[PDB]
Amino acid sequence: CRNRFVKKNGQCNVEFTNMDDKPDMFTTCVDIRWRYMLLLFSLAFLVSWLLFGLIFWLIALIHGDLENPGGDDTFKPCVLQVNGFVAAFLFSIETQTTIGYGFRCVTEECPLAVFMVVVQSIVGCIIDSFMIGAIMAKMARPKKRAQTLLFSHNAVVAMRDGKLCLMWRVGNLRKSHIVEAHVRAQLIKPRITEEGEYIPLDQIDIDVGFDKGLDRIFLVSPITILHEINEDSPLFGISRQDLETDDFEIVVILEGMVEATAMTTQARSSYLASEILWGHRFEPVLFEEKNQYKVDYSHFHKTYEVPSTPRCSAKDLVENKFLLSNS
Amino acid sequence: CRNRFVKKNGQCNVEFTNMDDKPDMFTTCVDIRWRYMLLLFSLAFLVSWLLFGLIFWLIALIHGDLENPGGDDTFKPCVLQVNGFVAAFLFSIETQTTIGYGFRCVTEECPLAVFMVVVQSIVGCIIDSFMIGAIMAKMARPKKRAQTLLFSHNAVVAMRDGKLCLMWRVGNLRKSHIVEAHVRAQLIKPRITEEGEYIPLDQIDIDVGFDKGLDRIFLVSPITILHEINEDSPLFGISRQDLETDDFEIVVILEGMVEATAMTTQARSSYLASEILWGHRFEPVLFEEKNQYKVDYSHFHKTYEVPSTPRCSAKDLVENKFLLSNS
Amino acid sequence: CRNRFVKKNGQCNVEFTNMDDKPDMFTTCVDIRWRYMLLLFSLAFLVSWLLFGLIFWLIALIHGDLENPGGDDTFKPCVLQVNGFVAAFLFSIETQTTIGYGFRCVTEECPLAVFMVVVQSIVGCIIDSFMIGAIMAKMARPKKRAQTLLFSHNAVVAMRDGKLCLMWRVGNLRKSHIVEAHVRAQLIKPRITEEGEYIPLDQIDIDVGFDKGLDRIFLVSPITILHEINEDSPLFGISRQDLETDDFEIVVILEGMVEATAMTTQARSSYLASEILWGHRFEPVLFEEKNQYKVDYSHFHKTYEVPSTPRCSAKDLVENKFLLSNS
Amino acid sequence: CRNRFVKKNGQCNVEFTNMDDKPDMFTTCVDIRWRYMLLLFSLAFLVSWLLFGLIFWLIALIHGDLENPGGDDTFKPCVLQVNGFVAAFLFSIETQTTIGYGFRCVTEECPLAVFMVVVQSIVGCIIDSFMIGAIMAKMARPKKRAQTLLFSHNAVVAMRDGKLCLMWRVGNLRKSHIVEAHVRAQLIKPRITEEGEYIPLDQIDIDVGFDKGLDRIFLVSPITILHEINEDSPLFGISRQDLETDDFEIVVILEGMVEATAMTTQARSSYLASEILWGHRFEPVLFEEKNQYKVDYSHFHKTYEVPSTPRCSAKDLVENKFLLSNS
Ligand SMILES: [K+]
Ligand SMILES: [K+]
Ligand SMILES: [K+]
Ligand SMILES: [K+]
Ligand SMILES: [K+]
Repeated sequence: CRNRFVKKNGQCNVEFTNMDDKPDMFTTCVDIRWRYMLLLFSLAFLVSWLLFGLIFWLIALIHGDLENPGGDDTFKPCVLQVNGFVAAFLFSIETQTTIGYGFRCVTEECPLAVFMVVVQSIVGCIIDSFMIGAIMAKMARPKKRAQTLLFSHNAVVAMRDGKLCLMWRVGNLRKSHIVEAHVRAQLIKPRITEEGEYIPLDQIDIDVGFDKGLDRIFLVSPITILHEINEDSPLFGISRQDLETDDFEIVVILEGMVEATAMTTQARSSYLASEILWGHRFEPVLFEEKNQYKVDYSHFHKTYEVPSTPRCSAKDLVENKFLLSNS
Repeated sequence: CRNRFVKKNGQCNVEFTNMDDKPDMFTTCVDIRWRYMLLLFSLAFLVSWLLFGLIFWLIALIHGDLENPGGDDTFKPCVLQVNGFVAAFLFSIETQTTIGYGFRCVTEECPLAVFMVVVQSIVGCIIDSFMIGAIMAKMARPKKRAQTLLFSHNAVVAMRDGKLCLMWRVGNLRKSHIVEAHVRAQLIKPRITEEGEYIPLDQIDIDVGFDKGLDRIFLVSPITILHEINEDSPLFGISRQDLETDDFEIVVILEGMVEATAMTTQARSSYLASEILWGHRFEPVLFEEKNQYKVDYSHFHKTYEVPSTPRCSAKDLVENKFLLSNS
Repeated sequence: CRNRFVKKNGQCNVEFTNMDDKPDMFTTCVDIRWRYMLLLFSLAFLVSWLLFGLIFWLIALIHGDLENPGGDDTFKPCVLQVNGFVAAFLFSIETQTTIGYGFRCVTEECPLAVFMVVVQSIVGCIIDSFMIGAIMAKMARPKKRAQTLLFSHNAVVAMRDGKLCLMWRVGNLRKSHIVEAHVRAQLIKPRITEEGEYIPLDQIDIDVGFDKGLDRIFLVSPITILHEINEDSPLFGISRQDLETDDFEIVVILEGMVEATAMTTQARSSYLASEILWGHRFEPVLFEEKNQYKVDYSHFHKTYEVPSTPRCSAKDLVENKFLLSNS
Repeated sequence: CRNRFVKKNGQCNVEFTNMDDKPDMFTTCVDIRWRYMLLLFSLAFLVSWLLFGLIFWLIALIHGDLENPGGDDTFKPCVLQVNGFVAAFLFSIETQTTIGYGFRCVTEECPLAVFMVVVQSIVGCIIDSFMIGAIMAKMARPKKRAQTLLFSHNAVVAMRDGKLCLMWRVGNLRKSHIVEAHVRAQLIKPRITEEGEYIPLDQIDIDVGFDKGLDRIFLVSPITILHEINEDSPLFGISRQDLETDDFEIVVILEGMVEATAMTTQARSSYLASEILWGHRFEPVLFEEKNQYKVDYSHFHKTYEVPSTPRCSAKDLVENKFLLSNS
């Protein structure tokens, strides 16, 4: 009903505007796209090859080498066979790439031309080294790492061991593991405090076992996360009828160090009130066979009805028992 | 008796099937094997060397260079000494590798041939830089890092300071340390909830001191991890006789940042009910000598009997004391 | 009034003096500046090019090559066309850069000159590889990573849900996320213990929800951090009048793994007593539009008065209620 | 009196013996020393240069090139100017280094020689790329990172705010910070359990505030860590007289992500019973000046006597107060 803060794929639906502007290289490197970075580097080569080509051409002109490029017994050029700009350009390329076919070749005659080969060589090494580093930076820090973690499409409400629970499923799409993996959840909705303060989107924890460490999971086969709805839950007063009427969002988070990518990851998804299925339970995916366990991921998102599920809130379930005792 | 979820070496015994298919480069790089990646790169060289060889050969043909490859006073080729495809191929290799022996050598005559050396040079740099990056990616992120952490073959049950305890041993195989190292444990077995829900493999925490921080260890010499079996333990009602009858698995985990590999690691092992030795204790490994401590790792896995160990459950041990008090 | 320990931008205002001096390469590499490192490497090239140039020149001299550099039917030089130091220098450059124009060229004659090309080649590879590594080290580990996290200029005191609270705002300047993000706060001031010990700057925790996990945040749009001022707070006895009189500093911290830079970050700021605005509340920044949320960052630092805010301390607010009950 | 488990500099004093032997490349790379790795790579160059030199020499021999190395109108060699092994060797070096002076130069004649240049080029790229990677691996993961964290030489016992405390000092030797920094401590000594089990070195936590988060520190200027000695402390029954008699070791740990090195670090030190100074307090190091704070690190390790410090244990201090109340 209201706008969705976090999309089902984890993407946050929030635009930032009217920010402040401040006056690093590593961040700049990984942002720019491939085709743009490769054009940039090929530009850096052209510019250096033209710059030095022009300088060697000038040196040829002033020395009189364009009139006698091969030299003779009386005359030795600065750089053999520089007879024009194209030849000067070729010698620059040949020097910096270090192809050096050698028909065009520097001589001992001109200390400036010697100096210029010394400088071009060093500039060449620098440009190359930066290209290798920029390529590794972008190679090592991509921005489209395909998600390795999966949330179910729906959450459910149902009874487990005498308690009304909100439940969602998480699974790992690879055979590699998640180290120090742990889960969180939040109820997102606006509210006004008793002092009349408006909070556009207040985020209220959904307890999944933090205080006894049980928020920490060892995720091999898909696990079902449990939030007991009790006094302290923000869903304590919500019945099945309140659900289809209500307008709120539950954000769910899984965090951990993913072996596959060697980086700490935050996977996300969202459940609107209208995506929570009261009186449902998830289809098992894990089955034992021969000498090995197996997970059929088709049943990952699938649920089934439990009609014996109470339709009243957890508060009502509690307050019924205290009355069914007095009289 | 039932299938083993996690093998003694940490390997999880679970196959994934019937997954969903989605439409990164860094993950692709580290997966592919050495011999396959090196063939792939040598293929990328061949392809680029043949591509450009063919292009330079075409340019020679159309220019009439194959009939006069050395040139003369009236005729200058695009690229000296390209007299066939093999020569064209050699010039391509020489240019991109930047060997450039120079017998075959580009001239000033043909702006397209000049352009093609410019392009081949840049393509060469790109291919090389990618090869360096791909080699480092795979070098820095291997998938056969020999385990540096060791679990004992067996767990044991025995008394320590008046309490019946489940115990397993962990040790570090190197002189380098594990930063922020800490342990976990779980009882793995299927169960049906009171509402008739089947959980194929429910994972139930085994308390090793999380709530007072004592799950955190400083692991120099092998340490023995302790799980007090009390009210809250899932082994509270299990006696020595129940053990040899029962069918369950205890997964044990050690996590931390390993100095040796500079990465957060999750070491794993498993104990089936039949691998837990009731009434046993581990052989010490740590002995003081001269001015230095020493660990003999032969006694790591070794145990010895304690016949004074009660054979009844922890519940029975408790319920006996309350009765031996009333009368 | 007293000196500020931590500046508003996070910078700590503390100088270290009279330290102890101890007798790594990776830290040395990232510290040195760009222009200084590039001069250092260009120096390393010059030195190696001159060293070997000199060695090849010596070999030429002793062999008699300077008198017959081209050689003939009876005489073969160690290295063709080394007719002086400049030629020797050029051959050294050409060999190590591997330009190798080849007019100057090593021969089969002198095993020492052959040995020296072998050594120079290897030295060349080593120098190059170090340059690539040093450039990546500095590229990957910069010291001017523009802050991606923002604190408000002021903290405020105001009522929320019946409780007097210290509040500051934190926001994320990028669309990328912060993994395992969490907050801390501290009151910094000197004190003397009852035993007469002076602590120049004692750091006293400001509780922002650590014991129930609520110090952990999922930071998409700017969040307001809450410190309930109660019995256990160090601001329990401080009223609005005490604030404008008092002299203390509150340091605020946000920590987490920042996706943008792939590194664990500690963002910092500070609030002097005189920067805390009693009886104020922050301007909302988050507004719903069309099918998307939006953050206007101009209102980030902006506040508004709440005159219904009590001006007495939290202790006074408490002690009033116990009296307004007895009589 | 007994052997010291952890040295004052953090080094653990434990040898491992009689370990099990198992049948990665990245770990192998960072272990080997510089001079040994550089010899290894220079060996890899020699071997490849000799291998291919020999192959090109064979090709010359069988083709009859050693009798006519320059060729003529009727005869074209496989590789020009290969007149012996030294020339063959030179051509191999020139090809793989890609110096390619070009006097020695491959021709179009022999498909095997062409094939061999193709193979040598690729082998060259591979060897080079591995050298760059191995150099970065060792560059990025050194084993002599100079410690950036300092512990005091002594711990002390003294009163703070009505409580008998064990105290040690920690300081940061750089202006860069430690992210998510936190402390631990342990009492190390052997003991026998009531069931007669010997634990060579039992490690018993020393509480420094874990349960309220106060083990976490923001370390700018040197901080003094506090362990309140109470009921739950293992130093509860230890008086000043017991200290000079006792034989135990307290290990102290500081962990966190160090900005300077971009890695999670564990700093260590130790205090033997004989290094704990009862009735002492640390010299302040932090002083306010002008508009800036300053730390004089000379007073870091320095202490001063407090003769008003009780000489009895914390148990005695407690049990005195309950008696001084009854009568
Ligand atoms: K070359
Ligand atoms: K050449
Ligand atoms: K080259
Ligand atoms: K060349
Ligand atoms: K040449």
